[PDB]
Amino acid sequence: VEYRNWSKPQCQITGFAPFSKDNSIRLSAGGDIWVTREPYVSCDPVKCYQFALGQGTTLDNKHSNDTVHDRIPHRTLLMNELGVPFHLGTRQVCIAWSSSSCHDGKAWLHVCITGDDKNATASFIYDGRLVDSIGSWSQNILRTQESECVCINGTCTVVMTDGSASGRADTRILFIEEGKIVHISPLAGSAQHVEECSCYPRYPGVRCICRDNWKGSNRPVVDINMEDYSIDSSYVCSGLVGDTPRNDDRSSNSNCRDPNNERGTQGVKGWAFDNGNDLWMGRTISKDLRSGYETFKVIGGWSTPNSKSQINRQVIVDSDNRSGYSGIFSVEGKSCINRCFYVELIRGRKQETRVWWTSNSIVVFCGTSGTYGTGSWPDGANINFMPI
Ligand SMILES: *[C@@H]1O[C@H](CO)[C@@H](O[C@@H]2O[C@H](CO)[C@@H](O[C@@H]3O[C@H](CO[C@H]4O[C@H](CO)[C@@H](O)[C@H](O)[C@@H]4O)[C@@H](O)[C@H](O[C@H]4O[C@H](CO)[C@@H](O)[C@H](O)[C@@H]4O)[C@@H]3O)[C@H](O)[C@H]2NC(C)=O)[C@H](O)[C@H]1NC(C)=O
Ligand SMILES: CC(=O)N[C@H]1[C@H]([C@H](O)[C@H](O)CO)O[C@@H](P(=O)(O)O)C[C@@H]1O
Ligand SMILES: *[C@@H]1O[C@H](CO)[C@@H](O)[C@H](O)[C@H]1NC(C)=O
Ligand SMILES: *[C@@H]1O[C@H](CO)[C@@H](O)[C@H](O)[C@H]1NC(C)=O
Ligand SMILES: *[C@@H]1O[C@H](CO)[C@@H](O)[C@H](O)[C@H]1NC(C)=O
Ligand SMILES: [Ca+2]
Repeated sequence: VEYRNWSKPQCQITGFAPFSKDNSIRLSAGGDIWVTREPYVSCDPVKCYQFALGQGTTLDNKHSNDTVHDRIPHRTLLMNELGVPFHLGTRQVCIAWSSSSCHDGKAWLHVCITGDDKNATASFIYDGRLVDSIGSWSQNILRTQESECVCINGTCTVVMTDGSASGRADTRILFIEEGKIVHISPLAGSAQHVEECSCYPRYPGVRCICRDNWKGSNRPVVDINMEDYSIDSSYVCSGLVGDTPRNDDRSSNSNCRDPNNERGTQGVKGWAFDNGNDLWMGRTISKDLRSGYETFKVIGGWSTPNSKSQINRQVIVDSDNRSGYSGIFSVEGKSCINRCFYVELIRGRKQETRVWWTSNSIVVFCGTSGTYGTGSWPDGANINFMPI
């Protein structure tokens, strides 16, 4: 078994085609299904798995009540083959209320974080064994990607951050080999805030589109040099803009260099990826809430500041249904490396007050160079049938 080096062109894509859906919440009304949030997907070189951070309880369980909280000692990282729902036979891989996993070609890496907010700890579990750990460096909630990491030639990269949510913070990029931290680089370039990065290979580098929870509704970009460990950061050029809350396609901007300061506070994990000068991206259909989800191509949205020439749009979830986080994952084809994405469909507490829990389902698409149609694929549950 050789290490993944991901050195193949990026497949030319025309849009994305449906790929998987787990119908988690619908099943929960008549089955024992894990309560989860912040899910994601990653594939080794043979099959794809679906991860999620559970809430140490099933839905039809009094313990689900008040699962709106993001960090309790009972959250663990669940892992199943893509498509099999989180039922009782699912393996809890580690203790973690924030995580990230990737396969380097020979084994899985799982960075798991738990602990007190002011003094959390992250364990780096590789190939089944705990190989290394690190502690909070800014005593204020050590957090990471919430999506897949990436490895080239045996070296994996995971961007992490400790600090303020809506304030300056400390973002570093750990370089890990076989579970062992072999280098740590600090964020450089012009990105103000970096959280929940959605990274992907780009031989010989890795590129990420993250979340700015402080001053920007445009998304930050983090470029990682696997060779010398140098970092660089910017914001995506597109004037279309992918964070939530955001401005309005009409009155929204991005200069490629700084937080646009337009409805900058708060956000949502998301993705985007480059294609020559164009950019592929997705985002909630609403600008205020996490409702609906669409994807499209912004002609010259990677290279030219403020571009808004959109085309090839697809609605994944209609504007009347809930969505949530979302991220990207790469799969190696025979001749090129393709890009896919999943989208979390949060249901429950916060927006929906009939029930007392909070959970999610998922729907996942992959790029295609072929043809495709139209549709919409939401969570699907009826809050009125649900327990609680
Ligand atoms: C964030 O998380 C880290 C890692 O857990 C915490 O650091 C550890 O803190 C504990 C508690 O202080 C350390 O364990 C204790 O070590 C003491 C000795 O260290 C001092 O004294 C020696 C004397 O030779 C010096 O060499 C050394 O430099 C220190 O000055 C022990 O005395 C402690 O035992 C006593 O206290 C405990 C309660 O604290 C009692 O219950 C015991 O009965 C006993 O009386 C204890 O063993 C530990 O070593 C630290 N880690 C490391 C790597 O050093 C942080 O405290 C935490 N931060 C926050 C904000 O929560
Ligand atoms: C480690 C951690 O707490 N992650 C949480 C993250 C942070 O709150 C923001 O990243 C602020 O920095 O966001 C929430 P969200 O529902 O969007 O509010 C879900 C995550 O559990
Ligand atoms: C990438 O890996 C394959 C085998 O895994 C090898 O044939 C190819 O030459 C490698 N390319 C680089 C740039 O390492
Ligand atoms: C859920 O918890 C709250 C307080 O923790 C309580 O008031 C409420 O009645 C609970 N409801 C159910 C249905 O468990
Ligand atoms: C991966 O390995 C090949 C073969 O050893 C090497 O030439 C290539 O540059 C490596 N790539 C990176 C990004 O280290
Ligand atoms: Ca923001």
